[PDB]
Amino acid sequence: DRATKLLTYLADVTVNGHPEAKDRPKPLENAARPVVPYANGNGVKDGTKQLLDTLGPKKFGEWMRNEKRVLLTDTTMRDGHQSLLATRMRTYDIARIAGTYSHALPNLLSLECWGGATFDVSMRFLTEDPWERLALIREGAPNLLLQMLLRGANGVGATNYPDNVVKYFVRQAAKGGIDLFRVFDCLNWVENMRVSMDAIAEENKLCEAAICYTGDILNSARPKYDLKYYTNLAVELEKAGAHIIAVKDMAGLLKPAAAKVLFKALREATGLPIHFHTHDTSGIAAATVLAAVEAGVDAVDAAMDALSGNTSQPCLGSIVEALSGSERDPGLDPAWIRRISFYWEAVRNQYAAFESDLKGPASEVYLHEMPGGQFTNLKEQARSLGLETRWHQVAQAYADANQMFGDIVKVTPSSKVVGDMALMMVSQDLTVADVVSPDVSFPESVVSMLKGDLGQPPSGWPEALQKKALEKPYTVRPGSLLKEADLDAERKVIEKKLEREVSDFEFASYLMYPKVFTDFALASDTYGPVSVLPTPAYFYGLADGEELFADIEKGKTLVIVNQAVSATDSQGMVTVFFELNGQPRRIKVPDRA
Amino acid sequence: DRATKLLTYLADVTVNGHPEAKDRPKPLEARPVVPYAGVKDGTKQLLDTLGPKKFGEWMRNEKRVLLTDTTMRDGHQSLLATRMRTYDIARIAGTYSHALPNLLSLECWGGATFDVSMRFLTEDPWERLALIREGAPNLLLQMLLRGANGVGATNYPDNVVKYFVRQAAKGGIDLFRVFDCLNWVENMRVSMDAIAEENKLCEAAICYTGDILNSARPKYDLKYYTNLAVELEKAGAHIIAVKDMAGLLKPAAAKVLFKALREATGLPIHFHTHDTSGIAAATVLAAVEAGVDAVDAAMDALSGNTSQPCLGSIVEALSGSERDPGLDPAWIRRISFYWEAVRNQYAAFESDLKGPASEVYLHEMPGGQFTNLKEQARSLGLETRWHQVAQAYADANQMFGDIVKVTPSSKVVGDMALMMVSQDLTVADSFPESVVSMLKGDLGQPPSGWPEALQKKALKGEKPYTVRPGSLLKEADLDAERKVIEKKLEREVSDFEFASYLMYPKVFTDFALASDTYGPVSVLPTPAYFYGLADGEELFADIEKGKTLVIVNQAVSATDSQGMVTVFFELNGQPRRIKVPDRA
Amino acid sequence: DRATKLLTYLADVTVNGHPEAKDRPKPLENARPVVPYANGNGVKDGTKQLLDTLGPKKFGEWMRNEKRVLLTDTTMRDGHQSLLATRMRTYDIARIAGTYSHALPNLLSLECWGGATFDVSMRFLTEDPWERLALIREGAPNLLLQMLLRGANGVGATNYPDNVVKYFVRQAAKGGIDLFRVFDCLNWVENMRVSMDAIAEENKLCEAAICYTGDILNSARPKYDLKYYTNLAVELEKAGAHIIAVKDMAGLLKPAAAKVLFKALREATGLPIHFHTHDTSGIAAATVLAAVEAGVDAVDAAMDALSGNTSQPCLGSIVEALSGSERDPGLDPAWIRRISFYWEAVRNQYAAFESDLKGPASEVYLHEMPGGQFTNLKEQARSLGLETRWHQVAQAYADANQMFGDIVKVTPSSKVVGDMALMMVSQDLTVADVVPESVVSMLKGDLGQPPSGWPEALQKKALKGEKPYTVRPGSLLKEADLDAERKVIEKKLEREVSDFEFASYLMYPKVFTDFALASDTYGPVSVLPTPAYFYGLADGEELFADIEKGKTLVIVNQAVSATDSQGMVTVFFELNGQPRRIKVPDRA
Ligand SMILES: [Mg+2]
Ligand SMILES: [Mg+2]
Ligand SMILES: [Mg+2]
Ligand SMILES: [Zn+2]
Ligand SMILES: [Zn+2]
Ligand SMILES: [Zn+2]
Repeated sequence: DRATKLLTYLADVTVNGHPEAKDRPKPLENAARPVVPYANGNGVKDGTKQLLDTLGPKKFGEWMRNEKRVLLTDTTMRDGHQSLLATRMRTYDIARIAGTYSHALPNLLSLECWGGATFDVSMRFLTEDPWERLALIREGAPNLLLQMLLRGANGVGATNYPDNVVKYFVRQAAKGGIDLFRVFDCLNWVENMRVSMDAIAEENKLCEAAICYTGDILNSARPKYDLKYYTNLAVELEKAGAHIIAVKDMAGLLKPAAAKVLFKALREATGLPIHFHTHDTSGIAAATVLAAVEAGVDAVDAAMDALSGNTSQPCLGSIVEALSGSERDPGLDPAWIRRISFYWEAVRNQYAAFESDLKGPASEVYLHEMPGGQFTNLKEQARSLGLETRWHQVAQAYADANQMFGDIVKVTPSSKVVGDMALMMVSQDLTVADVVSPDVSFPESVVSMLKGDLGQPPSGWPEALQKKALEKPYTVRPGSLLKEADLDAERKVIEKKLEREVSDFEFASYLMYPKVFTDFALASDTYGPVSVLPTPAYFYGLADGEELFADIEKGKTLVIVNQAVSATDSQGMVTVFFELNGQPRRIKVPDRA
Repeated sequence: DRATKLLTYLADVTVNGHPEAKDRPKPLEARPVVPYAGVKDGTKQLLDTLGPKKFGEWMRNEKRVLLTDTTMRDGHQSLLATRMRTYDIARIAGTYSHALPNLLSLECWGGATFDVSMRFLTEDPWERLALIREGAPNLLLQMLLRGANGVGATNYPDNVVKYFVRQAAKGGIDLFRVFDCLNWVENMRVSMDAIAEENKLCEAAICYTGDILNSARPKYDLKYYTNLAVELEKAGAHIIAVKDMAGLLKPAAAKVLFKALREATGLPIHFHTHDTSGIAAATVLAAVEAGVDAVDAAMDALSGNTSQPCLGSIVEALSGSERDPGLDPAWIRRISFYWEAVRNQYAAFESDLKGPASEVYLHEMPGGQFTNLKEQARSLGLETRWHQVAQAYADANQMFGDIVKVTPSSKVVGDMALMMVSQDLTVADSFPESVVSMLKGDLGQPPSGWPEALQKKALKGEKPYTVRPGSLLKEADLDAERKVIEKKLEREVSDFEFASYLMYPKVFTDFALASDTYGPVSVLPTPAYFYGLADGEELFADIEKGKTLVIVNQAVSATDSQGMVTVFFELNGQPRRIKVPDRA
Repeated sequence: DRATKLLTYLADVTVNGHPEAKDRPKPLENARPVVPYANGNGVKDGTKQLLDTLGPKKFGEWMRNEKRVLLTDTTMRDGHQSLLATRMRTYDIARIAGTYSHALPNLLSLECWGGATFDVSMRFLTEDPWERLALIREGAPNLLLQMLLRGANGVGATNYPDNVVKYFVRQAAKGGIDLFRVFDCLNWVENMRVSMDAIAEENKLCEAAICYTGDILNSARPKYDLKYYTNLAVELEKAGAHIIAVKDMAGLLKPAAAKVLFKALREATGLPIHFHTHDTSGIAAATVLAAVEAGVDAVDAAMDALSGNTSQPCLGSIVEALSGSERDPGLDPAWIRRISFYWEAVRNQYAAFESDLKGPASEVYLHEMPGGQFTNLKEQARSLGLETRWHQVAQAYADANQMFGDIVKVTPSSKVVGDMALMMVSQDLTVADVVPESVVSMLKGDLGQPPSGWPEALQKKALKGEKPYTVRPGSLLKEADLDAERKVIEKKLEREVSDFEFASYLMYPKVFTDFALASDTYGPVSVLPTPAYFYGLADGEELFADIEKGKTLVIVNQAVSATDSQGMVTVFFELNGQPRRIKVPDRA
């Protein structure tokens, strides 16, 4: 019945296409399957997974600070494709390379492979379990730490949650294979980070507290975000339980000069190791990374060549090839980085449907301050509203809405609030003064932000801007008002709905994404373990006469041939005639045109 | 006459399409808009008063970094196969002129532009230059000259090269970046003298290769470059450039290279690079901080990858620095936006290059040559063996004794590389045309020369030469040479045309003919030049300076008795009937 | 602006197409008709001159005495009426008249008017039927031009006041009609009397027709025996007839019957005898030949290429049959061939209008649907979704027939039967189940009285409440005030009209109106060849059209643009050497 289930999905997508792929570009018809690189067959060097295991986090952090070489985090598995491919990269292609990292680059600090958009997107658009994906990476690389991006107030959800739920998630995530949590708050608000940082500590894992970077510290004309602001935060986060401090440059805004200065300062201001995450929208991020290295930052993030540049991270291989032979030489073999890049390249070609039309570097990112991983998405929303030809009018408006809202940290979910306003500002053709006018159907999210649902910015909100758009506000921690969940009956809810027992992981997901999960678990009953199909097959089904080798389990392979597809019958169904390891099988699916 | 000829082209392309465009992808189903900008005296004025030598001293002493914009030449040669049109280039000159008067120069002539303008765009590269000159009378105008080649494909006798540079001067080039593909100064001599003999700037370029900070690759250490720096200053350079054609110079190597260089020579330094690595901006900034006088960048919309690194972002990083270039971020941005609408028209020429590649440190392919060789690999059915091609190229280079790779030395290693993969042959293992030629002595002479072994097998019987190639080709009779070009073309020709002809006899000749058949197609807007006019579409085009034509494609007939097709125009409210053959 | 108005018809149909043709079959791409080569200089006098010299009375005696059977060619009316939904154009009819005139001067007459042609020319062809009549008159000044006239109706849809009928007959004679074949749908002499008089007043041939039906040699279908035809004859003679015709509207007269009937009729009356019939049975020629042997004065036939089936039997073959015999018609068969080939080339242009009838049907003996109703009634059966059940329609028609007593089925009475038959199938009801505005109409007496009135029990439960009348319908129609009735025509057209136009207006007020506006828009579209009328001009196509005799316009379609922002489409023409552009809407 697993096989029968799979045969139905294959029948469906063959007959009716995949919604996400149906109307977008297709891969080149020739294009080679990704080949996993040749294994030599020796064992796996202990890396940082063993170090954290033996030392505990406080001691690991200290090991890291004294570590001479720069440590690298490879973001290809999460941020890389979140930026360039709408987070559509599949478990199949991800898991298959873990082992090669494990064998070839054991000096890596970590692999960023979880959190962000991957949690929902995996279920919502790839019909696959993020928990399964993590488990597979874990198994494949038992010597490198696995890193997730975590949102302090959100876990990985889209709302705020009662504290017991957030705690519950972190416990599950750690159990599930996460060693390094990079936790952030969309307003750099430390109160809104404690519930998370404690939970990470209770689970005895790495707490990398992030400080999001915005504006310019070398700019006198922008005082709100100066050096002191960052060094103080870092001090507070140390005293808050951090093991590592991160500068999360979500929009890729830190310039080299600022780094020479920022990272010397951070070193002096806290004992903690510092970790640098940026984006390349600018076309200069490598310069900024390399400066941070020069100033004795302990770790940097980077993406494999084939998924680097533009709104992604700058190029890992080239950054590495520039450090090669220096005092802080990172210890990684170029040839292998390159072999893993080629794999990703082959891999990437499969996701042609999700390529954006961004052609190169843009200094405009200094104007708008749009996060790397949001640039494409808001621009699509812009065409979707019919303003593709005034994308710069949106751009300038975003910069304007920032200034007005009181020059804020723009990242998720706060950036979606500024974008909702900018898009309104153009299409409803209104000015900054029009929002600040005495004598406007505000967007849902904007009202919510100013009420206090995202939290509090360093000096509160604009007084007058709140009144007109809202309804008394609260200044407290949004989650301190949420009634703690009755986890027992909540479990029984989903278990009644699914008619079955559900695991602590599935339950964690239901809490994070109740509807998305429900849908997926029902999809799952129908289509079976679709995650095991190679990517072309997953988005396109099978060509007439095509043969496919699928691995239902470790050790068992079904041989599936598409022999024939019928006309649409009188009852509006289509019959796909399959061979299954040599046996005939007919699968009816409906005609969806 | 001229209007009639233009209607004929428009009709020919409306029904048969453009060869170059008809089979490639098409622009998305917005016209670029020139940003509403006296002219502040700038570098063109500085150079006219001070002359070339002194101007070099002037750059030397300037605190601010000086910016060269490559968008008009290298940016589109890297990213768009050199198909950027005069129409699009010319229109922004004045916006550069008003908005960024502080600029050192505009790279807009030289390289693939001369060749391709005529051959593939049916336009005079001389006209193009004249139009930027009239739009930017305050900025220096920069060409890339090739020492021995001129702009041509082959070597040419010393007098033809002398002639060309005289013409390039009169046509409006202020700044000449001259290079030699083997960094062979003795080859460069003749070009350099001709430039100085024309009292215009001689920027002698040193092509960067290898990695100075790598001990295991000694042939290109630091002392190699500073000696070539001293030599070129002894050879008469006003300015010393670093031509990092491949994208190879790494930030650590820069800090060392530019401290050392300025120490070896009183001449200012000009840095040129490609962003294939995805880290090039960093080397640019390393260069700036290390004291470099001038650098090349491209507008954001044609920046990155095999192009120059992002101008807008380099500037934005230097803003407030002791070395601030003094260039308005809002105006670079506004110009970027223009190139971004201009770029979208050239959909047919975009490559499939996804992003940065450290692979370049291995193969060392020039950024201007990468895409041409992957298209040529595909052509020969090797598309799927692309990384073994790249391995072959890196392998061949060492077999050639670890050479400098750049046109036309690059094509040789390429040509060789392909065959190695095709024929499935190794370095241990029926040579191409270009390989014998080069190995004989034709492209020039490298440091240690050509390997004995590789030479002996290559030429099989023929004898090599070690002297300067252009000293073997006798001085051409440029008076009787003019006669034959005027005899075929049955008309007296201009000096810029005789210059075009000496560089590319076939290409020019064919261009003259096409120019006669279709007129000054140069003046058409791009969408219209590549795709004709849609049914009912209105067009506004300027032949004369003060004269605008209003052409409307009213209807197109079926294919007639002869095999002709009649296009039904309206030209300034008068109906016209134009017949062209159905070539389909 | 005459040429301007056409160019706009050509532009329109080029882009939009003809509604009557838009998605019927197309003519076989790969042969213009050629008018046959004209050799002999002048035309020989024919019946036209003789009639001019004898008057109708004496001319009928001349027919009676004549030995050779006289022939009436039907191609220009009944021929195409039966086989091409009456769609034959003036352009094609006119063009051959001179050839009839030169080549076959021995013909009695050309049937070329009335029946369905009168309205269809305006309703479906943008042509005056008077212009057609006139061109045939100038074409053939030596032959008699014949028309079919419904006597109670003239050429009209309804019944009319006596003065209207009278007015139309008057103009018809002026038009060029020589020989009126007048009939009555229920063979009721009283209904004919008015028209018959009116023809006599114009000094014109009155041919009083007796419609045939049943079988006279079947003693068990007795209502319609021999006495009934011979008595009608005597009646119509006393009624004023120059000629008696037998109207076999449904091709029901068998050979043996002809032998008996025509002998008998000549015995019954001094007058000459004209015989008209249809070949649906596949034996009509046998019958025509029988009639000739029995002494019949004149028979109708159609050109070969438009004969057989629901048309008339083959003219060419009937004349071959007769060649060399005592009664030989004296008509050159090589010229019959020559004219027939031309009709063949003409016919190919009307591919759009061909029925799917495949050959002869002995079934006509069962239903009795007129050759000229048959296909119309198959199409309406399809329109009512009853194609697969077509034979139950026919059988019900017979059954419907018997239900009304056994009656004469010809327009507009056959139409009534049709209407009843169709509903019996659809609403699924049997005769005894029985025992529609057309059936109510006829039953009350809108359409006449049959020999023995109308069935009682039918008449109650149909008229239901409505009290009928047995008196000739136009006697209940008060006299039309023609003088004021023309003012309504001239106000709604803002223009004085002609006598002929006013006549059209009286018979078809809605159709003529719609036609007159068509012509002020599109002009003299009749001058346009038939492929061009129906399908426009293909890109590059060159056209010769005569705007008047004298001037010839050379129209080339050069190009046809896409659709303008404001929905318009521009065609590029070259008119006699100069460019013209004509915008038209994209009605698709
Ligand atoms: Mg350290
Ligand atoms: Mg300087
Ligand atoms: Mg007789
Ligand atoms: Zn990120
Ligand atoms: Zn270059
Ligand atoms: Zn008839």
